[PDB]
Amino acid sequence: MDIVSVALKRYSTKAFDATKKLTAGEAEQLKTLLQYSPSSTNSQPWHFIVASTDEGKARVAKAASGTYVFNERKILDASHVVVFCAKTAMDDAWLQRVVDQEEADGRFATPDAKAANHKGRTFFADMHRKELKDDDQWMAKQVYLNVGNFLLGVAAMGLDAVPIEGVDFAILDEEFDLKAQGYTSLVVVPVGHHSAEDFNATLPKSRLPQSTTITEI
Amino acid sequence: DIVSVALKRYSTKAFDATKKLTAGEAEQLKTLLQYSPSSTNSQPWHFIVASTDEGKARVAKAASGTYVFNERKILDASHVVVFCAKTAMDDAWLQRVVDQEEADGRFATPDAKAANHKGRTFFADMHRKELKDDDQWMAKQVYLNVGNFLLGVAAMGLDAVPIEGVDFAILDEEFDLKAQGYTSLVVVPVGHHSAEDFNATLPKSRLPQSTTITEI
Ligand SMILES: Cc1cc2nc3c(=O)[nH]c(=O)nc-3n(C[C@H](O)[C@H](O)[C@H](O)COP(=O)(O)O)c2cc1C
Ligand SMILES: Cc1cc2nc3c(=O)[nH]c(=O)nc-3n(C[C@H](O)[C@H](O)[C@H](O)COP(=O)(O)O)c2cc1C
Repeated sequence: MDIVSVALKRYSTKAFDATKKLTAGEAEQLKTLLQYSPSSTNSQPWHFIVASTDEGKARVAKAASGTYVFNERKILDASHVVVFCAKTAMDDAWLQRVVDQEEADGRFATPDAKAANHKGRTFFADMHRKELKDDDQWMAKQVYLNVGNFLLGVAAMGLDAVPIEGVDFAILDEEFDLKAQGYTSLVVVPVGHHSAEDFNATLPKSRLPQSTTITEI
Repeated sequence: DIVSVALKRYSTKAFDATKKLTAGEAEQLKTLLQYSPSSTNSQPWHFIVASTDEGKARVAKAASGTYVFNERKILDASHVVVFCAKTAMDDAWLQRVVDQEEADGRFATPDAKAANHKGRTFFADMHRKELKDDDQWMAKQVYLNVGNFLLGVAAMGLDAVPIEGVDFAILDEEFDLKAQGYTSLVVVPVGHHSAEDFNATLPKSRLPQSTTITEI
């Protein structure tokens, strides 16, 4: 697969064609990509809101009013809009949920194997939630890893997307009652097909030279 | 078929030290690191790419104490990437990014460049002046790069594993990162898994979508 060509062709969509929708199969693949991203210890400390109705997208778009109005149209016009959310705390129940799911999927040959996995994950989680008091940051980082996986994955599907931090995430959290549910919103990714007006699709891609960013040893 | 790639890649537990990347694959690895997106194209990152035994040994110093279980992966993989974030978003870096965008022909006019610079500075100021979280903001962009990278190398047919289980203070000291304005965050060995790594064969486990996805 020519993934480098995918990486060089994908770009941050500036306008979506509001008439072009994902197929049913594409929508399923989108959710599979969200689900199957890796994460530290397979902790999966995340929730996703996938908005595909006009009202659902309008609820997300409420967070882009005023200061962030330049991002509001992207949210309204795309086919499917993903709100990436992190857990606000790594609680005991979630750690148990993850390891129980690994058992349900047949990853452990014995109780001892499950216990070793649980102990190892709990060690890392405790380092963050007890020692460093940064489990919120640790989990948010895993969500961003998922975003990076997602942007390349949808590009490889032939879909356009744009990662969006330019919204009011406090408004978004309130609109979707996220804090009470144990989550906080971090990134919005509209997905679809760019419009004929979006000339960012052809503008040269710009990055700092490797002589600046890469040291080879 | 990127979904098949996503379902086949896995966290490699042991690498075959005899299986090196080709020269072309090594170039593609660096292209993937360079061309990841980031908020405002801020690219707030540096990468150490170790491909010699001496270079991998420097990285492996961090896989000590509790983290010895990750030492072999770092030594045995063909190429090992240390992902680093800037620790502060300074004016000079913002100017460097926008000057590079001009050099690449993204702006029709000085006015267009000025608008781009103003918009990026607005976001940077929100983090570095208002929220005082620019370090966290930049680290998040590095993790986005990691996620792009893991899927990209998988699509190239390469094995990899993201590693947080090392002592990043040792890694920072070894590479003098803090005084240069950087901190190391993730180590990703890349290569081909050992035939003895049966984690390649075990079922992939994730929470059901009924738990993690709300459709609206
Ligand atoms: C986390 C993140 C947030 C971003 N926020 C926005 C945004 O709010 N609106 C927007 O139009 N583009 C946004 N961008 C797109 C970036 O400007 C873009 O990724 C960068 O300029 C690199 O160019 P490319 O994505 O076209 O390769 C965001 C990108 C990332 C990764
Ligand atoms: C940021 C990050 C850090 C990780 N740390 C380690 C590590 O130190 N050592 C390791 O063997 N695996 C590590 N893992 C691998 C995870 O356990 C793995 O991604 C998770 O179990 C999901 O399964 P999969 O990657 O096989 O699909 C890490 C993964 C991520 C994303």
